[PDB]
Amino acid sequence: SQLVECVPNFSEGKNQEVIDAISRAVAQTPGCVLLDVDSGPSTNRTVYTFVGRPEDVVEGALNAARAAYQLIDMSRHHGEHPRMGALDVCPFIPVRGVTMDECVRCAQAFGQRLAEELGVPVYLYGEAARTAGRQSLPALRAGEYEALPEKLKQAEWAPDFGPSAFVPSWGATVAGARKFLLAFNINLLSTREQAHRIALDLREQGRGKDQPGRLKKVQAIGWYLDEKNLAQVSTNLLDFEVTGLHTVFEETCREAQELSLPVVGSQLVGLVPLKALLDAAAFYCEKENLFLLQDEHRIRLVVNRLGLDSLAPFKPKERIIEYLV
Amino acid sequence: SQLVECVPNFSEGKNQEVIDAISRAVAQTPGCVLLDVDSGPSTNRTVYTFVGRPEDVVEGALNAARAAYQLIDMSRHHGEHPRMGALDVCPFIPVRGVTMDECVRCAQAFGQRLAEELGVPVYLYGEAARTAGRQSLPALRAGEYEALPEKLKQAEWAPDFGPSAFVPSWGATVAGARKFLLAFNINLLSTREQAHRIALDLREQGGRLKKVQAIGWYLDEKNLAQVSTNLLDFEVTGLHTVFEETCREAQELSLPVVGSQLVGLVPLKALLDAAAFYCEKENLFLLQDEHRIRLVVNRLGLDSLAPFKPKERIIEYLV
Ligand SMILES: Nc1nc(=O)c2c([nH]1)NC[C@@H](CNc1ccc(C(=O)N[C@@H](CCC(=O)O)C(=O)O)cc1)N2C=O
Ligand SMILES: Nc1nc(=O)c2c([nH]1)NC[C@@H](CNc1ccc(C(=O)N[C@@H](CCC(=O)O)C(=O)O)cc1)N2C=O
Repeated sequence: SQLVECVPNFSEGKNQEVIDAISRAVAQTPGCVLLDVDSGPSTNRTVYTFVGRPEDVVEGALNAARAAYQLIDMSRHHGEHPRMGALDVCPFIPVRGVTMDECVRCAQAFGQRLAEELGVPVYLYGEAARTAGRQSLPALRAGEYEALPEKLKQAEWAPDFGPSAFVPSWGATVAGARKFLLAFNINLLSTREQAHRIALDLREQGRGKDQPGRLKKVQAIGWYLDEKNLAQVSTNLLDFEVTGLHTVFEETCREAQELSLPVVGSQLVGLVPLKALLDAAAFYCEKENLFLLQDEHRIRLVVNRLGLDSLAPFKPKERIIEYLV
Repeated sequence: SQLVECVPNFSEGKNQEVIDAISRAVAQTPGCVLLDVDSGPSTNRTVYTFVGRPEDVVEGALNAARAAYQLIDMSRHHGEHPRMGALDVCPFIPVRGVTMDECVRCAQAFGQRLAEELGVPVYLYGEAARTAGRQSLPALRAGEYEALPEKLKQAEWAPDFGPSAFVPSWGATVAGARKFLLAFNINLLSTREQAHRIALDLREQGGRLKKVQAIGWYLDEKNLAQVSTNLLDFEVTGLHTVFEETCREAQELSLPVVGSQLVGLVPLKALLDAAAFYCEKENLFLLQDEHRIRLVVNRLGLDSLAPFKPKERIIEYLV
């Protein structure tokens, strides 16, 4: 039984009617099981996480996109999270009995069909990228929605699928394939400027080719959320096996400490693979010379050390993918 | 108007119908406003926190006791928290426009009416104690429900109010007056014995912490142990100190602390004092009270077992 995870992000995190309509589009698609919907009002973005056979998740992603096309007007969208499209990024991840190559095929099929139906520009990223410059989502997203009109007039920005036209209500969509990614935000009582400084010091790309960051396979930016009245170092762990949750958290804490800024827990966006939490547990057990044999205790430990309950209760059975599937 | 806080503990933490019946008894009493109900299945105990005018809270506590008398059978009760009565302890605390002396009078009034109306033995503790030996609840509760039959036969244990008879379904009740007390539990991934050993080294009665009582137990529903403490005077020994000391003792045994839990309500200053501790330790500067509270909730891990909502847990935010 082949299983692929699809984690599309949409530029709407305030209007519950719109959020729910997109949820129904996914959940009502044959073969698709919606596992999570995580929306934020200040970030003004929602990530949907669902699974199913390769061909089924492609159909689910398209049904979601079609609903979004009617309900989201990018010309009026603003939020803390970077974005350039109503359906900003649509990734396909291999979960079981599926190769990364097939997921790339799913991304290509999805992208082609999305572009054809809506007449919008679509870019391929990650393992589906046609060129090294399009591998990175932040690179493709540079300048955001506001920069599209100018970018679309340049040959180098010719989309992988669709016309090089600026469609006000939609913008541009990025589609691709990749391994599991962890969207992890670290809370700090600081200014957005201080949080961003830390983000730039830690993210692999740093401040530029001549100014690399400290952590490999980590993307990050800093912001402030009116909703929670606090700043966050928002990160993406592209390969937790290379750089895990504990490492990103501990390094952020260190940098914050150097500036006399306090870290106050964290927030996982969407779902997380069990191993990412167990890897972190192993780290703290070694650092603290602990001895635990139960996974529930390992998880309880990590949840407390990273402060994953800070903004809302962290329920393992609802957040760990292996516990949901 | 005058305001007194009453925080009675009842020996029932599993049967929701019984817990709710007692909540209704309090909430339906004129002048009483129920602010919190905290029930635990392992401790098999529920703490009710309510406020109202002096006489009103006495009536509320009595209505709660009458409901409990018909719904709780102590001959079948067992739990992690020490206990000797269906309504185990009933404290009265001054909140607004009331002196400790008046609260002592409320404790005495409640104690006598309870004893004579239900026909049960009642002891006075805290500021209402009739003798120095009864100021301490742990001393009066020594031996628990199981020791009552024998204790009641001794002149030394004659109740302050009521008959000296052993009432199987009820046991005995302790009533008194005191300043705000903080019920604070620290979570440990350890055995019950290890948690209790730490409790013994930390409690003043031994210990290292002045004005702190402590015992160790296990929460089967959460699969973790807790060093359960009572901060009798947070101005002397605060939340930060109790937490940090427990952490230190646990580290000595390679046992990890995983947050904590406050039972009931807490005065704003107790949280702000703790915030100041971490700000000193970490060289921080935080202008906002919201941030100072957020800092302590994270440092102490107060959201470990359930969300800690300041507006629903801080006295000054509820008054
Ligand atoms: N109450 C609340 N407030 C928030 O601000 C908030 C939450 N909830 N929920 C989750 C999230 C809002 N939603 C999202 C959705 C996705 C990403 C995200 O990082 N997506 C990556 C995906 C990369 C990929 O798939 O390759 C991105 O870079 O686009 C950020 C925020 N969030 C707080 O963030
Ligand atoms: N699900 C859950 N599980 C729990 O075990 C838990 C909660 N919730 N809530 C309630 C509480 C269990 N009950 C209690 C009851 C009282 C004290 C307590 O320290 N009371 C003092 C009062 C002193 C006085 O008023 O003078 C006492 O010594 O009687 C501790 C835990 N608790 C927590 O793990």
